[PDB]
Amino acid sequence: MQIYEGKLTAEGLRFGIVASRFNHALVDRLVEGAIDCIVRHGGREEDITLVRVPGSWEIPVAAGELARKEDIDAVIAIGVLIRGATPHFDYIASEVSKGLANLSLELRKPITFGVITADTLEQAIERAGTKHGNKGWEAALSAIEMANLFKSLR
Amino acid sequence: MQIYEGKLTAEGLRFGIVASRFNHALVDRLVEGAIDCIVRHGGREEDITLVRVPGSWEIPVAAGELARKEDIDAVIAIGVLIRGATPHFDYIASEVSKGLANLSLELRKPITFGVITADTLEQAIERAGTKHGNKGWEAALSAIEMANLFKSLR
Amino acid sequence: MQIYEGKLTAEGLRFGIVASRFNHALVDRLVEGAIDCIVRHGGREEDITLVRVPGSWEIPVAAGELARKEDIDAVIAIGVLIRGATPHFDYIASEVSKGLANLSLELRKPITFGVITADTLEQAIERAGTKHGNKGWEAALSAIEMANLFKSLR
Amino acid sequence: MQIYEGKLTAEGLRFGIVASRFNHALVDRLVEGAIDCIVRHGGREEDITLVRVPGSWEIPVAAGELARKEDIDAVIAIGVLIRGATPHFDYIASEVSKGLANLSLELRKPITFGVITADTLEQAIERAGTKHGNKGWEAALSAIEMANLFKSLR
Amino acid sequence: MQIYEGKLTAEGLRFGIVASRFNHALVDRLVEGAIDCIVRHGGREEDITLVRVPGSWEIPVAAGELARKEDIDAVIAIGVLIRGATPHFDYIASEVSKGLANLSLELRKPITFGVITADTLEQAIERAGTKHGNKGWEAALSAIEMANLFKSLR
Amino acid sequence: MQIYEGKLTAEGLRFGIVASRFNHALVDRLVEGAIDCIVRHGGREEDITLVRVPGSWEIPVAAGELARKEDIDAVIAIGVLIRGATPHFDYIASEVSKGLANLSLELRKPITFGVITADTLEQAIERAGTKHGNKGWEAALSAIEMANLFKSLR
Amino acid sequence: MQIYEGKLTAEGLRFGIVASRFNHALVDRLVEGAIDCIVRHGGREEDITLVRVPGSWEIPVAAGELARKEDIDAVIAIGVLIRGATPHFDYIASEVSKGLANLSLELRKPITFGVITADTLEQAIERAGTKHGNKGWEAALSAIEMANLFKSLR
Repeated sequence: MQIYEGKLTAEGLRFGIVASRFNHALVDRLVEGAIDCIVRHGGREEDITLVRVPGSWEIPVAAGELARKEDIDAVIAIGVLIRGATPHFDYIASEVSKGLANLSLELRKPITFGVITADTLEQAIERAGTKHGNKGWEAALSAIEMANLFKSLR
Repeated sequence: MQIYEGKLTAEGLRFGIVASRFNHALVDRLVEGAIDCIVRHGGREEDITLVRVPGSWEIPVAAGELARKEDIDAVIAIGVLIRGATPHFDYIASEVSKGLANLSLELRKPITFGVITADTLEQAIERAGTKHGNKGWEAALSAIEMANLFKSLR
Repeated sequence: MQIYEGKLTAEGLRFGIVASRFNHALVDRLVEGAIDCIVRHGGREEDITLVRVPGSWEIPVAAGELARKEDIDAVIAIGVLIRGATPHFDYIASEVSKGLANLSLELRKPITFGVITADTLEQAIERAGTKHGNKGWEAALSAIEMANLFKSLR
Repeated sequence: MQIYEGKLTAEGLRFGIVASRFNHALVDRLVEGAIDCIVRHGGREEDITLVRVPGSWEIPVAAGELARKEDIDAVIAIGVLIRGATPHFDYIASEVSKGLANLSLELRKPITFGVITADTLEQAIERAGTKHGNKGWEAALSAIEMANLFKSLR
Repeated sequence: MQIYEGKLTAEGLRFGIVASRFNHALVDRLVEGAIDCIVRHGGREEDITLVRVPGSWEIPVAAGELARKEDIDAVIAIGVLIRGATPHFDYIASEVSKGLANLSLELRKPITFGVITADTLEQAIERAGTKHGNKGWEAALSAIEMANLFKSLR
Repeated sequence: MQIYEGKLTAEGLRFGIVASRFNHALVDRLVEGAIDCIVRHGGREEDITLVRVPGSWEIPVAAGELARKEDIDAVIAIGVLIRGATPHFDYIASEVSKGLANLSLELRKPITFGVITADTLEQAIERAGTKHGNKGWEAALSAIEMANLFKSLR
Repeated sequence: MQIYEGKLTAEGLRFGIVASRFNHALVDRLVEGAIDCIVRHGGREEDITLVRVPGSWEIPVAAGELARKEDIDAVIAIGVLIRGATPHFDYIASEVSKGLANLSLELRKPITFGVITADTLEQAIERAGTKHGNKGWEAALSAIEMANLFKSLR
């Protein structure tokens, strides 16, 4: 039984982060979480590319441009979506998730999902560096593990 | 840490706008908002292409033709969908959003989402130049920022 | 401003684990979580000492014997306590936590708290490798960070 | 991975038992359970020291005198506390458990907890040789395992 | 099976009593009970030392001074605490019991608990020489038995 | 009547801060509050030592190491605890507070309590730089006053 | 980015305090709070001018006379208003606040607002040196910071 798995060392890995600007008060907590995870697992702060896009709808196209780069090992997508009073939330969330998944399959590169989809502001706050943890940290950890796994699988 | 972001200057950028004719009383408010945003951020009114399509279902194909043009930096899609008494609203909205997202990923060009999806006429009016702002203005601002970002990323 | 913090590399660190036997169906999930964390952060499986004690009441004395060893950098305490029908749960939990804290202060060595205190079996299952994570993994991560921090602070 | 654990053989081990006199109708069932466990696991009835104290408040000081003896491998504390109509139960139970835990940490010797803390007489009867087992038997089993474990760890 | 136990003869034993002054109408009934028990079990009224302290908070320090005396075989602590309208009762009771227990363990001398902790004046009266007995008598009996037990154990 | 009191000048005082990483979105607001208080009362930013520990359970041992340093005048402990669904909150909070108090008494050095213990996320947010103030600022002010008081009392 | 801010040192600053006589039982607590703040932040008790006016309606005119003095750096207004049974409270409070604000703008000198406006006596007591703090202390702290800020801005 051949077993493949990824270690949690970030030595020599290069990451891209695409972060939205809407709900920036929570998005920047998520971004700090992701960067802290990368640095404290042994990565270098100079191996991180950060792209800021105006809203969550624009994440897939910028992520596609970042992932088409040769010197990027994994891409981390970060955003916050909070349901309002219309179905706008439903359509935006479905499009963002579908776009990211299709892009990852097409380019054969890891793209981790770090987007919060909350019904209320209280849930959104809970998941951005509060009692339920930090989604940016989780997404960065997943990206590190997948980059190492793909390196060993290649 | 390399950081990329877009400025909010519209100097020398060329935009396309695809606007639907259905619910024209609100659509033309959205269109005026978008054009005003472009002009007052320093763009030229002669660098704007406007395509009118009969309904919101037809937005993706016209937007595809506009985005395949070489001299268009970003495309702004504008329409109004109001839920009626049948599931027709659900299927139209899902198809429009999916089509726009897939087109943007395929052509690697920014296509901003300026379509209102409202349950009631009151919500639709609120979002078209009333207490909750103007969605056309927001879509134009997003298009300006993404055009500048893609210019700097290229 | 001098800033001290611990990295998340487990290279060259030696750990002790004290695990109770009561509720072993959940305790062994917690133990597997802790060992997996240590190994995948770069530690060696031969640098791990495992002590099994009959119940959670006996954790502090065994942990004291383990922490008095010269070649142990941090100790991880693991157990599961589920409230029954008497105040027995209250007194056991208070004694275990107080004993571990006093021992850590006396010996000036990190002793991380990986004991689940649940009101119901459902909560206990949720916290032992289910939707709310794995407490053993969290305790091991804390032990790694504190061992590195104490190394840098010394 | 070095693994330490205790066997369940009582050959050559010497035990002390401290038993309270209050609620003697249940305490003597607990004592019979403990002695039967020790004897049927291969111990000798002549290697057992039994101290009787008037009440549960007095268990820690007598247990301390017993555990300071050189030829005692583990001490088993046995008593029954049943909640009455005042907070007296709360303070007695907290003091007894805290005293036993501190004594065990100070002397570095196993002291197992065999004290029943019940809200009602029915629960107390259930736990003293009835449908829920015998707490004295459980405490003796824990003492045997810890004595063997400490022997192997030394 | 070596068996140790204390007889109920008070011949040649010297006792100290620490009694609080607050709630003196019940405290002096408790004191009379304790002294009567000692005398009618064969002790001498000249072998009794009585210390009066202003309140129940001060019992542990005076009891410590009494128990550090060489010619005192056991110390009896006596007081009455009745819950009022604030948490003051909770903190006083917890401190008194903890102090007495720690002192007894440190000095290796019997200190019996004869403090009434009642929710209502009716319970306090019941336990001070009324239908539920006399707590001072019970504490003195415990002290006699422990003094004899420690003599035989030495 | 000799009267001793501390001034609120931080000139020439050296402080240590121990801050937990859990709930970092609120902890870093508390840390900014404490540092701002120290600096604007006339202290130097180079006289501040900052230690980061993984969780609130680990605060006492790191605080002990910091307070055993000769050139530290006071230590400020900072963390956030929010009640969840289990008694875990109760035991963690009791251990942290008891450990800090015992450490301060043993080392005869001021250790101020800046840990938020909240039932809900709303209370926690209120006490971390919102309508009810900033607990880090309060803890730093207390540390300054006690350092000056101990200087004058020595 | 030029940044201006005030320190919290009161060295060499001269303050005026205008205090009303009505509700003097709470007003004198507020006054003691303000004076204590000034003195313990390094000010001199001889640099404080205190004016007593009969009621809160008279605060603005006396404050105007104090602030027209050349050797006064900031003025602290202190009073207590408690709603009665008529709209008298509404008109008095509106006039006092408006007068103080207009005076501060006209004279270009800091005048801090230390007047309690409470619906009930319980709220008034809470805000005058009880669980919610002391408003006089807060007003004095604000005056110190603004005096330093205006000094640095000049």
